[PDB]
Amino acid sequence: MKTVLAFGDSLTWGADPATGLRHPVEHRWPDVLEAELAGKAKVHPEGLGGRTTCYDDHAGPACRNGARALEVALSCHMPLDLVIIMLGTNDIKPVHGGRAEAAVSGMRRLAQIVETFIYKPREAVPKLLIVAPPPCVAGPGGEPAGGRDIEQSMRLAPLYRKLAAELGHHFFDAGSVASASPVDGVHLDASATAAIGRALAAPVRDIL
Amino acid sequence: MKTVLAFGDSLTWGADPATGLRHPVEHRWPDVLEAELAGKAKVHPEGLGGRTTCYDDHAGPACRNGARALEVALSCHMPLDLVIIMLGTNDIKPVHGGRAEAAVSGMRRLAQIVETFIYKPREAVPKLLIVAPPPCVAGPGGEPAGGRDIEQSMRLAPLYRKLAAELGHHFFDAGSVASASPVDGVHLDASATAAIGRALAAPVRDIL
Amino acid sequence: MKTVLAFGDSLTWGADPATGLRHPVEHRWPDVLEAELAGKAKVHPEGLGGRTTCYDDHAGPACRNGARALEVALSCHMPLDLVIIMLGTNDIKPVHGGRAEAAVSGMRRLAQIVETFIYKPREAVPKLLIVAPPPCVAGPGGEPAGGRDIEQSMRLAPLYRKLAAELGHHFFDAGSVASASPVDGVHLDASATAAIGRALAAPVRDIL
Amino acid sequence: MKTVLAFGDSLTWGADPATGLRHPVEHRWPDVLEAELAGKAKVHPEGLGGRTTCYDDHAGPACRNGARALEVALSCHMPLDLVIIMLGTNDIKPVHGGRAEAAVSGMRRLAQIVETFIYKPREAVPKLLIVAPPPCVAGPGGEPAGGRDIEQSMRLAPLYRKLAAELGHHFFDAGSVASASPVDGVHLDASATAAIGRALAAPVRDIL
Amino acid sequence: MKTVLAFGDSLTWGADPATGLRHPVEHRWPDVLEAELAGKAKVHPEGLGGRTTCYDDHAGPACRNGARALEVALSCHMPLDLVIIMLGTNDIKPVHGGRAEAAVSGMRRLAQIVETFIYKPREAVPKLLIVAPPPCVAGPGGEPAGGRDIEQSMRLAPLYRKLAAELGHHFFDAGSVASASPVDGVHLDASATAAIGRALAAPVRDIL
Amino acid sequence: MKTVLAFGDSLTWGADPATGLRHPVEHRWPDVLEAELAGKAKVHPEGLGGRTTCYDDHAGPACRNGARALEVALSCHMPLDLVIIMLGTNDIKPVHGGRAEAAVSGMRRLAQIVETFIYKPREAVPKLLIVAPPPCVAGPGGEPAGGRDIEQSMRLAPLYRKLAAELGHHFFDAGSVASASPVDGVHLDASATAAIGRALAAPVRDIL
Ligand SMILES: [Cl-]
Ligand SMILES: [Cl-]
Ligand SMILES: [Cl-]
Ligand SMILES: [Cl-]
Ligand SMILES: [Cl-]
Ligand SMILES: [Cl-]
Ligand SMILES: [Cl-]
Ligand SMILES: [Cl-]
Ligand SMILES: [Cl-]
Ligand SMILES: [Cl-]
Ligand SMILES: [Cl-]
Ligand SMILES: [Cl-]
Ligand SMILES: [Cl-]
Ligand SMILES: [Cl-]
Ligand SMILES: [Cl-]
Ligand SMILES: [Cl-]
Ligand SMILES: [Cl-]
Ligand SMILES: [Cl-]
Ligand SMILES: [Cl-]
Ligand SMILES: [Cl-]
Ligand SMILES: [Cl-]
Ligand SMILES: [Cl-]
Ligand SMILES: [Cl-]
Ligand SMILES: [Cl-]
Ligand SMILES: [Cl-]
Ligand SMILES: [Cl-]
Ligand SMILES: [Cl-]
Ligand SMILES: [Cl-]
Ligand SMILES: [Cl-]
Ligand SMILES: [Cl-]
Ligand SMILES: [Cl-]
Ligand SMILES: [Cl-]
Ligand SMILES: [Cl-]
Ligand SMILES: [Cl-]
Ligand SMILES: [Cl-]
Ligand SMILES: [Cl-]
Ligand SMILES: [Cl-]
Ligand SMILES: [Cl-]
Ligand SMILES: [Cl-]
Ligand SMILES: [Cl-]
Ligand SMILES: [Cl-]
Ligand SMILES: [Cl-]
Ligand SMILES: [Cl-]
Ligand SMILES: [Cl-]
Ligand SMILES: [Zn+2]
Ligand SMILES: [Zn+2]
Repeated sequence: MKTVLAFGDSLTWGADPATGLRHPVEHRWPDVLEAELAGKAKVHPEGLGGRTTCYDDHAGPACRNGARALEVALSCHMPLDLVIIMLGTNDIKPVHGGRAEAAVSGMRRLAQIVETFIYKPREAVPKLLIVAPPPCVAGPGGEPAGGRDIEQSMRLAPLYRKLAAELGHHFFDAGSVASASPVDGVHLDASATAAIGRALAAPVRDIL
Repeated sequence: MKTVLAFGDSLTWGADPATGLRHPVEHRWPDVLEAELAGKAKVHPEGLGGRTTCYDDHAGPACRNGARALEVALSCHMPLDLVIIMLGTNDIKPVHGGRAEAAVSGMRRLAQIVETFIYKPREAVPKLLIVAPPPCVAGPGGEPAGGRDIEQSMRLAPLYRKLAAELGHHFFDAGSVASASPVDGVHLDASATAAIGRALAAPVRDIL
Repeated sequence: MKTVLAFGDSLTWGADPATGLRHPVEHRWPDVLEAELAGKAKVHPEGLGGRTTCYDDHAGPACRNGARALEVALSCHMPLDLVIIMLGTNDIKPVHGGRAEAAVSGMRRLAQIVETFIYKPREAVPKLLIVAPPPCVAGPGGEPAGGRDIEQSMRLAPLYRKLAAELGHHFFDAGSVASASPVDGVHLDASATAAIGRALAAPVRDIL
Repeated sequence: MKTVLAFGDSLTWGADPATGLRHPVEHRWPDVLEAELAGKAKVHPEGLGGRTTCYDDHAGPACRNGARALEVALSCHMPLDLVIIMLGTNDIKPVHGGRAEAAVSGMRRLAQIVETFIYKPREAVPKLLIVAPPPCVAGPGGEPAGGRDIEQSMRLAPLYRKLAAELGHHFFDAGSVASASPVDGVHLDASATAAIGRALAAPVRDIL
Repeated sequence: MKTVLAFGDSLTWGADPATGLRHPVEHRWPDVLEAELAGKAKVHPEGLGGRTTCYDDHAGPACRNGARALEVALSCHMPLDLVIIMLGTNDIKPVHGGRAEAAVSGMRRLAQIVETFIYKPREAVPKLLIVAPPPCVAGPGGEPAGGRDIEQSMRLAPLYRKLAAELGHHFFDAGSVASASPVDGVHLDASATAAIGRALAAPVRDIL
Repeated sequence: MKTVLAFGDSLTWGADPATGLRHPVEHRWPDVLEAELAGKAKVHPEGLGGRTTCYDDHAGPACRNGARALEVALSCHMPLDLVIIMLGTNDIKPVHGGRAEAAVSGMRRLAQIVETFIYKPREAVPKLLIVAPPPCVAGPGGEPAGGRDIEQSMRLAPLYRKLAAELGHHFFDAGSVASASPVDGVHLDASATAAIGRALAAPVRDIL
């Protein structure tokens, strides 16, 4: 069996837009992806609410710096055949600059980490699939939750695409199959979450 | 005798908008609060210039992360009957996002820290009073010192009020009794600082 | 299905004593434990080489502080029914003091973290099983690898037992079913590793 | 009126040897010192259980690095006439080397911090009194709690005295006043604690 | 012979605007400055791509916090006759607030660090030259690389000049010598870089 | 012209065992090495008092973690043909374990960092020379300064030699040409320091 790290934020954890509680496992994208691959791959879910690509954020009960946690994830789960990273939604929070630039820079740093990590064995370098999260939409007040800007979130797909092409990795736009909930303008309902896991099965087969 | 922690930033330290030097003790809000309580409470002042709710900031001579310092203050001064926190003014600096969202997320974290800290004895869980600082005002340039946004500072009161209600803690708006000085748009003169100490006496007495 | 976090160091990752490469998944204690529970529970493996209970160690490619990583693990995998922690082998390295005291202190800190974490939902507080790792034995040179002391490693079982009794959690001594390899005096061969996963099924059933 | 910072660990917080609960205020050394000074001085207590001179220690609920917390305490309480530091008891724990060298090196760093801090106003440089804590004694089992070495704890007085003379600051040996409790070999009962505050009045009065 | 520390970011390292590769040594400003000083001084280059004044930034392969690295550079190269700091270009990135206030606050902190550092010998306090980097210009797409704001970059000169006068140090506007390259709006070509080193000789000669 | 990084601690800075002040430039090993190479190499000295291989140590005025600083040195001075590292003397302080194991684990990490760093251009991967510092000697008390163990310092050469051979890098034992001074048991006098610079010329020439 191939092994896959599914690395992300609360969209990967599976936060309900209304309650903030976790979606049933049957609807979480990493579990869905694994079920879709039907015994080919084992998917290790590592979705942390508030996680950024590479920016400290102490507003939660656990460390939100994606790069530090990615290193731990790589060590815990190596050897890995594929790493999938869906991040950027928190990098466009005002505290982290409010713009897509910080998300693409951080994603480039995570790619370099995956590429150059000291794996056991050294030859076990995983492939990488960079996933753009679905863009934000108008929340109830007319804007997305957390002061995020819609137009900046919409820049993540083309910037991540261009980054993946530069670095020689794969890209998928989760916004092409799923939309943010209008309950908060940011998070995904169960249906949209499961549609991401289903949609990722195809590229994950091309890659593996 | 009740014990109270007064945890804040230079508004709590008592920074003179003019000199940047410290207000005399008689005009600092923690001391004024203690004097107004006429011997019923001991108030421990912990006001640090530049302190944020939960964001690292290395531009001063001392750690500005409110969450880390709060844990230290809770341990040094426990058992505490009440924690009063007045923070947010630095969270709206441009480097921390320039917006109120970061402040309220950080205040939620500080509230969680107060609730769940490992106290000696464990049952000594303090009550919590969340205080919105007075908003910034048009400074001598037409803008508050440090690039802070007046509009964003004015969102702290309503967002903190909702937060306090959600978590079942207490709220007071210091802007209801005091305004920032036009000298720099941010800090409080001696009578505005004393005004907060006096106004906090009523709710603190009710809470204790 | 119940959910279980399996939190540890390279003994939990499954390092081969000779090569340092990972044991086949069939022999890793978290996978074995899950297979033994036969659909009752899902076990999330989080075994990181070099991990300590609560001590920084920058000698590896990823963060080794168990407490910081435990917080991330709890957020990624909550709601959890049970956390199992097998740590201490690295806490008795000379750099961390060379003695069992540091391991028991750190384990107490991890227990407090599990108890008091801000879970979604708040009511989802997991049970805890504290696992003492098998003691070190004479490596090739007459002593265990890494300057570890045999007699100190042998203190982990009784100290962890007493800690678990104090805190009202469960305890298992992995040394009662598995022995360190003489190849390095510290790590576990595949057989000893799998015997730990098999042996844990019983207490894990009593607990769940 | 003069202001004094009383910076230490659980000996300064006032941990009861038997229970770990805080001594009553009238038996804590900072409070006793203030009462003896009879209105010459206000003393700000900053005693944190587990605090080291300058060493990270994550086994507690709050940061134990004395240097980082000292910077915070200076900023919160400046302008200060005098800083009193009683630390070293935790630096001789095995995790921090088990020896007195680390305590004296750390005290040097703390003295440097007090000397060179960016005070408001810049010329308000406090005087410094370096205090050797009372040496450990045999606890119930025959040695002090926490793996501490009696012989090493007895070196702090001579080493701190030489350090104080070298840097041109003041020294006081709290061990020449009171002794550690045999209840755990490390902490101070309420009358030993009060004795230290009383004995401190005279030299503090002279320094001020 | 005098010694000089040249502390900066990729403008000091010498990043070519088109390729990102290092300019040849004879076109790097520190080397050019040393050649012009004609044996009066040795200049130690410490230019790190991405370096901010005092802000953590984890998007690169090395620490970008200027304050922490400045302490290291002072210790490595002390005793120093003069410190030259050219920073600010990264502090105006959106992730760090997008504005000049953070650069000037950070420069103040760096100046404080140089003034108050524990030098060997203690009296070897270096002089300080604060350098405003050349302002950003429109890149190919119409604005500078990295989301930087031209208007904000133009504030560094007046703000640094006022800061330098306030603290009693020297100021030099590198922007009054050379301009950012329109290849990316931010970095300096080899002849602009050399021009800054040449222009620095005269004031450095006078300061020394 | 080749470029060489000379990365170390106060032995590399050139600490006078007597005064603690810096050796004249003519007697520092990096400068002596550069002079011996008679214009064929540029040697960048980066020696920091108290530096460890990879362990935080807050007892000085600057960060002592060798790994973090190495990343900074690699970025500031790349492209580099060769990195020379002489570290270990501080890793054997009691606070870091008092033993050679920590030093060799940290040297492995530093070697990994040199190998895998994101260089500009990526193909500019330096060669590596690992240098064992001269062992500690009986100081004026009969023991080396700082509680260091002579026996443990003597293990650095054989452990580093094996490490270098395993990783396919170069090794030199500075103890083969120099001894620590009996003045403090730890530091090197001016002729011992120069002796290392001269002896390193042969292998450095062969490596380049
Ligand atoms: Cl950050
Ligand atoms: Cl974080
Ligand atoms: Cl795994
Ligand atoms: Cl935000
Ligand atoms: Cl790939
Ligand atoms: Cl595109
Ligand atoms: Cl494809
Ligand atoms: Cl006050
Ligand atoms: Cl932060
Ligand atoms: Cl901070
Ligand atoms: Cl108190
Ligand atoms: Cl409350
Ligand atoms: Cl206004
Ligand atoms: Cl630690
Ligand atoms: Cl760590
Ligand atoms: Cl999970
Ligand atoms: Cl070790
Ligand atoms: Cl339990
Ligand atoms: Cl027992
Ligand atoms: Cl049982
Ligand atoms: Cl007290
Ligand atoms: Cl430390
Ligand atoms: Cl700490
Ligand atoms: Cl105060
Ligand atoms: Cl310990
Ligand atoms: Cl030490
Ligand atoms: Cl010392
Ligand atoms: Cl003094
Ligand atoms: Cl005085
Ligand atoms: Cl240069
Ligand atoms: Cl920061
Ligand atoms: Cl950084
Ligand atoms: Cl130098
Ligand atoms: Cl940015
Ligand atoms: Cl700012
Ligand atoms: Cl400023
Ligand atoms: Cl100057
Ligand atoms: Cl000069
Ligand atoms: Cl040199
Ligand atoms: Cl460390
Ligand atoms: Cl450090
Ligand atoms: Cl260079
Ligand atoms: Cl090599
Ligand atoms: Cl000897
Ligand atoms: Zn493909
Ligand atoms: Zn049971």
